[PDB]
Amino acid sequence: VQHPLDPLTKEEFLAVQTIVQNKYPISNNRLAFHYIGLDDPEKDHVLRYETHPTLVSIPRKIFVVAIINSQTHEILINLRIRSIVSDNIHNGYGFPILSVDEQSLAIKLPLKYPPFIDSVKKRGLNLSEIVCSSFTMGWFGEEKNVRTVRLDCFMKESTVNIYVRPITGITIVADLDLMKIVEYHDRDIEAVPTAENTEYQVSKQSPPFGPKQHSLTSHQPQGPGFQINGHSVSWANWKFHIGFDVRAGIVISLASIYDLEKHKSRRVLYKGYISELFVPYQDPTEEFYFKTFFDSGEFGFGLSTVSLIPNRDCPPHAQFIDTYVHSANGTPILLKNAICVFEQYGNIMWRHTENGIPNESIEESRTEVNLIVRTIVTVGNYDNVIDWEFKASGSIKPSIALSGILEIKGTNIKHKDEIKEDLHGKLVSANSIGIYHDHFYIYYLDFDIDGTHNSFEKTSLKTVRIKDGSSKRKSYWTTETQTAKTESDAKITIGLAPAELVVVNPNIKTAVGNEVGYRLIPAIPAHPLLTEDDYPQIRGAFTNYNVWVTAYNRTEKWAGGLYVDHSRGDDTLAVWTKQNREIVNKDIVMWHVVGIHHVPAQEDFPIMPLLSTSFELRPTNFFERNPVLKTLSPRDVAWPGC
Amino acid sequence: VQHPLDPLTKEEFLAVQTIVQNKYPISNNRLAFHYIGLDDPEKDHVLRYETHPTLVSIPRKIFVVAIINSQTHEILINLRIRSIVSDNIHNGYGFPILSVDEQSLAIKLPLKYPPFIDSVKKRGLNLSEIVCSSFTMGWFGEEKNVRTVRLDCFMKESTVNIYVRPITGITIVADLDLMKIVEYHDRDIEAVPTAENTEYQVSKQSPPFGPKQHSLTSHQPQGPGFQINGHSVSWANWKFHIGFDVRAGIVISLASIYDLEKHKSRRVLYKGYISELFVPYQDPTEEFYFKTFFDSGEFGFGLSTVSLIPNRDCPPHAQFIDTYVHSANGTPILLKNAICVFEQYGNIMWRHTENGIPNESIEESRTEVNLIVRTIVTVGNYDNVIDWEFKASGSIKPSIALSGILEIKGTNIKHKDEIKEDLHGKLVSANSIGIYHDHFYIYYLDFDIDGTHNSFEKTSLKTVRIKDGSSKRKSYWTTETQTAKTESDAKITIGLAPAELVVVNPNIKTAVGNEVGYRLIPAIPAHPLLTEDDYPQIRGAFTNYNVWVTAYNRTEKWAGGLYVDHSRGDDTLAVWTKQNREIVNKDIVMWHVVGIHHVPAQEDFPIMPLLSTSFELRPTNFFERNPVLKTLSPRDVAWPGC
Ligand SMILES: *[C@H]1O[C@H](CO)[C@@H](O[C@H]2O[C@H](CO)[C@@H](O)[C@H](O)[C@H]2NC(C)=O)[C@H](O)[C@H]1NC(C)=O
Ligand SMILES: *[C@H]1O[C@H](CO)[C@@H](O[C@H]2O[C@H](CO)[C@@H](O)[C@H](O)[C@H]2NC(C)=O)[C@H](O)[C@H]1NC(C)=O
Ligand SMILES: *[C@@H]1O[C@H](CO)[C@@H](O)[C@H](O)[C@H]1NC(C)=O
Ligand SMILES: *[C@@H]1O[C@H](CO)[C@@H](O)[C@H](O)[C@H]1NC(C)=O
Ligand SMILES: [Cu+2]
Ligand SMILES: [Cu+2]
Ligand SMILES: [Mn+2]
Ligand SMILES: [Mn+2]
Repeated sequence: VQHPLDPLTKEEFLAVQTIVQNKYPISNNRLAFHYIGLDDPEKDHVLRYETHPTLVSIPRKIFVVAIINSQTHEILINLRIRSIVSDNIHNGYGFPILSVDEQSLAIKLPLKYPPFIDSVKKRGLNLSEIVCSSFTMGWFGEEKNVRTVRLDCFMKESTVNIYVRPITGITIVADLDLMKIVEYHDRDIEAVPTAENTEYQVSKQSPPFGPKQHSLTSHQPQGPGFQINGHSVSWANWKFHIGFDVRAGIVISLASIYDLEKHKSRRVLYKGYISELFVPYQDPTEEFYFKTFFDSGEFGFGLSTVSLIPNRDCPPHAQFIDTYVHSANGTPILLKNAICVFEQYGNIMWRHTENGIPNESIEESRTEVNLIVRTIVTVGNYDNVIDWEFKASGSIKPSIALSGILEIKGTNIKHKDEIKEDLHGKLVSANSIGIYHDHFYIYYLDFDIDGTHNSFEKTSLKTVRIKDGSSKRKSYWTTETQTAKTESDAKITIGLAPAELVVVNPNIKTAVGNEVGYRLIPAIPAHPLLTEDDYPQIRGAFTNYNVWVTAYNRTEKWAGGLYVDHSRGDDTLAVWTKQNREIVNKDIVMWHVVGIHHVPAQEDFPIMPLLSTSFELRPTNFFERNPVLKTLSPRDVAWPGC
Repeated sequence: VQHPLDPLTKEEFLAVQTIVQNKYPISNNRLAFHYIGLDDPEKDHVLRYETHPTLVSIPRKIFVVAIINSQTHEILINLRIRSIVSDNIHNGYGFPILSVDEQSLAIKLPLKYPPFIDSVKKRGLNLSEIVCSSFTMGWFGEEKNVRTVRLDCFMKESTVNIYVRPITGITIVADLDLMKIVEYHDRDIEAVPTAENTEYQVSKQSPPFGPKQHSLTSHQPQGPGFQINGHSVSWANWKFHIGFDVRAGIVISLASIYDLEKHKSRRVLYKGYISELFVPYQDPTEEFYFKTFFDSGEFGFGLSTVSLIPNRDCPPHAQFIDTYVHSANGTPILLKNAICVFEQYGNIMWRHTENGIPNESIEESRTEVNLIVRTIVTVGNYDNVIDWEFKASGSIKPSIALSGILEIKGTNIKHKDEIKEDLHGKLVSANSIGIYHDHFYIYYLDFDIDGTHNSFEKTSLKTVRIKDGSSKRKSYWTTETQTAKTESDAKITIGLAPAELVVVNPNIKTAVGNEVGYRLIPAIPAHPLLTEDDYPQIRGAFTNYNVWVTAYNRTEKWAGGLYVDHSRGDDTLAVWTKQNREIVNKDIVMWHVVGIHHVPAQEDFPIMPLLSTSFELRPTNFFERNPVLKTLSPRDVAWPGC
C-alpha cells in the first residue's frame, strides 16, 4: 500500500488466507472468514507519518473474525513479519457478520424440505419459481445462543420484483452452523400479490413511456479539478484520504483545508464513516416481530456495496475506484466502480446587488464547484446512496438517499374498505401491505478541529423578557454557551429547545478572540418510537440521542457492538458512555444519528422514488472571515459546436 | 394580455397612470402610487376560462394604493371600460409599502442637518463620504399614526461595503409626509470599522485569488425541455403559470400534472407565493429596538427584485423573463431578467441492484431532469434566492437561500477580552458586532388537490406498548389520522411529536381506496423567540405556528395585513383565524412558516456564503403507483470535440 490507511489489496487478502490456512488446514478444519479488515494504526503514528512519511514506518496489521469448527476466533496478523500475533476465542454473546456464501446455501433449504413443499402445493404455487431470503432474528430474552435466521420466500414468475410477491403465513427457522431447517410452521394462507405492473427493467417494460427528458452533453476543457493519487484526494483547498472496509463501507480520513489567509493546512476531520444502521419494523406479529436489521453489523456495508452504473449512479464525468472484498473462504473479490468522485456545478457561492448608494450600480455574484464522493450499498430490497460533499467554503455535507423496494406483507384484502384492524402498515396495492418501519444511521465523526484537543459547546438561544421598562421592546433572545464536561452532558436530544452544537478547539482563537469551531446543522430530527426496554431498542440503544460526544478510544468503533447478530445490547455506545469520561479539551469524537419514519404510500410501489436527507458541517469562527472571499467563479467556455 | 393572471404590461401601467391622473391632476394634487397590481379574478371564472378560454371573458381589474394629498386611497379600476369603479380612503392604522423615490429624498436629509453635520465633525468624519438608509420603525404602543422612519448612516470611503461601516450612536427620525428630520439624538461615539478587507468586487480586489475552479461547457442537443408561451410554462408532465406582483414578487399558479396512467391532467396548486417576511433583530437598545422588517409589506418583494446576472445567478442554459414595476408617479419600469427558468441534471430518480436471485444479475438506475424557476430579491443588505423546483415525480420543492451583508453595530471593542456585557451579537471583526436576529418567511399555498374540495389530515405516529404477552416485542408504533374540522384544529407547532401533514381530496380515492393527497416534508423548524405580547410579535403573529390552514377567502392574502408599516397587528392571519371557520371538504389554503435563527460568525463577514433551506410537497397516494415508473433517463450524448 501507498498509505497506512489504504484499503486491503488483493495481494493482502491472499497473504491472510495463506497465513490462516497454515494454522488451520482446510482438510482438517471447518474454516470461514466473517470479517477481514485493517487493524487501526495508532493516531499519533499516523499523525507523525503524515508529516514525515519517508521516515515513519507503520506495520500493516489485519484483524480477522473467522468461525473455525463452530467457534468464533479473533485473530490479529502482522503482515510485516507474516505472522499471527494473537488468536482468541470469542466467548460472549453475538456472532459475526453473516457471509454471502452461507446465505446462498441457506435459501435453498426450503426448496428441498418436505413440509414446505407440501405448503406450497396446498397453495397451488409453482415450486420452480420460488426464491427465498434470510433475515436476521436478533434476540428476545431467550438464553439460547445459536446462529438462527428466518427464511422468507417469494414468487418470481414473470417479474424479477420478488419482494413484492411474498408467500406470507409460514415460520421457517434455519441454523447456519448446522445449515439446517430447525423450525417450521405453516400458520396462514394469504394470497400472493399479482406480478402485473411490478417490473422495473426497461428491458422488460412496454409503452407508453414518458415524459420525455431532454438529453445533454458536457465537458471540462481542463479535465477534473480533483487529483486522486492512490487513495489520496487533492481538490480545491482540500486534501483527504478515501478508505474502504468490508464492514463499514466508505471511510473518509485525514480531511484538511488550506487556509489561504493563514497560509496553512488545517485539520478538520481525522476520520468519518457510518458506524451502524437500524431498520426496525412495526409488525409485532410472528410474521415480522424479529425484523429489525443492523445492516453494517449483520450484513456488512462494504460486503453489500454494489457496482455503480456509469452515467446513471454518477454523472458522465465521474472517476471510479474499484475495491476488493473477500468471500467466506477468504478469496479476494474485485468490486468494480465501488466509489465515484465527481464535480458538481451551478450553485451560487455568494452574491450581492447594492442599490443603496446614489447614482451607483454595484452587483456581484459568484458560483462554486462542489465535490461529491459517492458509494451505493444495497442490502436486499433496500438501496442507500451515500454521499460525502466537500465545499471550498469549508463546509462538509454528508447525505443519504433511499431507493429500492418496499418489504410487502401479503394479504387477502384488496380494498381499504375491508380493513377491520391495524394492519401495521398501508395498503399500497391489492393484497399488499407496506409495513411501517424506521431507518436510522449513526455516523462516527472523529473531528480534530485544528488538532486533537477539543471541546463540545452547546450555545442555547434564550428569550429575555425586559421587566424594567428600559426598552420599548418587551423581549429579545440571546445566547448562552455551556461546555460539556462529561459524556453524560453531551447526550443531546434535538428538538428540546434552540441551540447551536459546536466542536471547538479551546486553545486556538481568531484575531478577535473567538474559538475556532465547526457546527452541526442537522436535518429535522427523528426519535425512536419503540420503548427503551424493548429488545431491539436495547440492542439499538445508540439511536436514543441524536448527538453523542465521547472521549476517543481506538476500540470504540461500532455503535451496536463488535458482535451484532443475536447481540444483547451489552456492548453499545449507550453502554460505553456509562463510564462518563471527561471530554474537555481532549481528543473527542462526535456521533450523530439520522433517522426517518416511513409510512409507505402508493408512489413507493413497485419501486421507490428517491427520498433524501442531509446535514451540514459548517465552519464557525474557524476562518478569520469568509474563506471564499477571494475565490473566482469557474469560467464559462462556449460550446464548440458540431 | 394572453391570460387573465398574467402580470401587468407596460401599457397597463400607463393606462392606470392616465386614469388616476384624470381624476387627480398633479398640477393640483400630491399623488404617489404605493402599489399597482392585479385585482384577483374569481377562482370559478379562472377555472372556467381554463377549460373554455375561447369562450370565457374576464376583465382586467387593477387594485391601486395611492397616497393623495396625504390621504391613502384604495382605488379599483376596470380597464375593460377604462374607469375607476371604486375609490375609498383608508382611515385605519398602518400605511402602504414605502416608495423608492421617498426613500431617496429621505436619505439626503442628514447631510443638510446642522446637528448632524456637527456630530460628524465631532467624530472627525468626512461628510462627502457618508451614505444613509431608511429603516421602518413599526409600532410600540404609542398613539401617533405618522409616516416616520429611522435613518442610519455609513462611511463609504474606499469600500462600497457601507453596511459594515456604520456610524453608530445617533438616533435620527424623519417624517416622510413632511419630509423632514423630526427627532435627533447623538447618544454615542463609537469607532467606525475600517474599510480594509470589506470589498467584494473582483474588480476591486487583488491577488491572491484561489482556489482555482475548473471550467465547464455544456449543451442540450435538442434545446430546453420547457416551452414558455407568454407566462405559460409547459415542461415534462407539468403545466403552470408564472405571475409577478410588485408586492409578492413571483406567483406560481394553476400547477397541474399529467397522469400518464389515468390519462388526465390533475390539479395540484391553484396559487402559491411568499405572502410576508419578518426579520426581527434582538438588540433592545435605542440603536436597534425598532428594526424588525416586514420586507414584502414595507418594501415590496417585486419592487425589491434584482436583475439576474447571467451564468452566475442562473446557469448558462437558463431562460429569462423580464417584468415591469412602477415608480412613485406610476411610470412603468422595466426589470430585465427578473425571473429565470432552467433544467437541472444528474440526480438519480430511482434505482435497484438485485443480488437475491441465484445466478441472475439485475440492476436498474434511472436519472431525472428537474425544473428550477428562480428569482432573487435584495432588500438592503439582504439577498434572498427564491427557487420553485418541479419534478416529473410530482414533487414540488420551494427553497430559499440567504446571502448579502451583515447588519453591523459599531463598537470600540476590538477583542472578545474586552466584552463585559451582552452585546446582543457576536464580535465578527474588530469594532464590528453582528447582531442576533431571525428570518421568517410565510408561504401561501392554495392547494386544490385534484380540485377545490379538500380536507387536512394530521397523521400522528403512536407508540403502542404490548402488555398482554401476545408478542415477543414489547412495543411498536402505529398511525392515527385525524381530519382537522376547524381552523383552530389546523394551527400546528412542528416538533411536539411525530405526525405526517397531508392535504387530501376526501372525494377521490385510488383503486385500493386511499384518498389522494400531497404532504409537506418540512425542514427543521424554527419557532419564535420573542414574547407573544411583544409588539413586533403581535404585528408578526403569523409566525406563531409553523403550519396554518384556512378557509379560502379571496381577500385573505397578506399574512401581516394589507397595511403593514406602523401596523398594530389587527389584520393578520392570527386574527382572521379567530373566526374559526370550517375546513372539512372545502376550498382550503395552507400557510407554511419557514425560519432561521442567525447567530453571526466571522465567515459571514464581510459578505456571506450561501445558507440554504428547503421543503418538499410530495404526492401521497395521489398516484396509483410510482408515477415515474415508465420514465426514461435522458440520453447521454458524447461531446463533439474542439
Ligand atoms: C413454472 O415452472 C417452470 C419454470 O419457470 C415453467 O417453465 C419454463 O420452462 C420452459 C423451459 O425452460 C420455458 O421456455 C417456459 O417458457 C417456462 N415455463 C413457465 C411456466 O414459465 C413451468 O411451465 C411452470 N410450472 C407450472 C407448475 O406451471
Ligand atoms: C473625502 O471626500 C472627497 C470625496 O471623495 C475626497 O475627494 C475625491 O475627489 C478627488 C477629486 O475629484 C479624487 O481625485 C479622489 O480620488 C476622491 N477621493 C475619494 C476618497 O474618493 C476628499 O479627499 C475627502 N476630503 C476630506 C478633507 O475628508
Ligand atoms: C478501550 O476499551 C474500552 C472499551 O471500548 C474503553 O471504554 C476504554 O476506555 C478504552 N481503553 C483504552 C486502553 O483506551
Ligand atoms: C373575506 O373578507 C373577510 C376578511 O378577510 C373574511 O373574514 C370574510 O369571511 C370574507 N368575505 C367573503 C365575502 O367571503
Ligand atoms: Cu423504508
Ligand atoms: Cu441573517
Ligand atoms: Mn477527535
Ligand atoms: Mn384550495
